[PDB]
Amino acid sequence: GIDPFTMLPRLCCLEKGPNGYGFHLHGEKGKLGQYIRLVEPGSPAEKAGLLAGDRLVEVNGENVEKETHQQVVSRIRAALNAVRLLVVDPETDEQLQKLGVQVREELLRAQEAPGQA
Repeated sequence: GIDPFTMLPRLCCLEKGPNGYGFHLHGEKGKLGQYIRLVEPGSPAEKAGLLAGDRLVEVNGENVEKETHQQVVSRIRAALNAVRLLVVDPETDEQLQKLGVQVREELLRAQEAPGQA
């Protein structure tokens, strides 16, 4: 039997503290997405569940799957006191996308009957 879903994306809501959010975001050359480069131990970023390796899929509520470092930062600026980061394990993202499911948010919703229904 095949598992339709596995280790799905997570919208991580973290708050801006004395050191910002305590995470370093970078866009890998060759690729067209943003990834968690570093999580500063003791930051609210850890509390939200950010791990160095997760792919940034969405920011606050704006899709940044294919968006550039500058484009995401601009969306990050729209965070008043706290930012919502939608992230998923990079290997899983590609396989789940092959299933045609919108990893950005619809996946988190459609945990009830896999799909838009």
